[PDB]
Amino acid sequence: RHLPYFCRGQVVRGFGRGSKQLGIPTANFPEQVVDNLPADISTGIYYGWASVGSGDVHKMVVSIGWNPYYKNTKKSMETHIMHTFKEDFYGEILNVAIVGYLRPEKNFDSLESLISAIQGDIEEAKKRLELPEYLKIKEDNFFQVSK
Ligand SMILES: Nc1ncnc2c1ncn2[C@@H]1O[C@H](COP(=O)(O)OP(=O)(O)O)[C@@H](O)[C@H]1O
Ligand SMILES: [Mg+2]
Repeated sequence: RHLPYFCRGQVVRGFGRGSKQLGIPTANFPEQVVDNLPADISTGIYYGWASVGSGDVHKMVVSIGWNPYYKNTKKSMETHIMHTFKEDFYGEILNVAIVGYLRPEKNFDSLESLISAIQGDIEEAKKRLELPEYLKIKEDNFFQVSK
């Protein structure tokens, strides 16, 4: 309904143990960004395009979830980019275009099932983003402003 959704924000650290531990780093935005998401934004896994600062546009998956820790029902958002970066990019601006929904949130009974699920989400996202209707979003002026 509110896709494609375009947003930008400073990349900020999270809490607990980072998903770098799984080889699947997930970048966070400040609360301000997540708070401006429409409500028709469901929790779950989405896919789209991302660039960092003035960099090239790459495929990405975004997880939108509920935040346990803030008062009121606040959400969380974290983006894994399907690109190998040589350096972290904290403080840089992440530009995202969320283009499609993959699945609702699910409960997993082990890290093995979780990690397999995440990997499968990434492979599915890669395939779907080849569809001409989504492939074109890579070229949106949204991403050209940041270069
Ligand atoms: N492919 C990538 N996708 C997302 N973040 C990446 C990627 N490569 C490097 N990073 C870096 O990894 C950080 C996220 O790591 P992570 O372990 O999830 O910690 P945290 O969530 O606390 O920031 C990002 O802020 C960014 O600096
Ligand atoms: Mg993370």
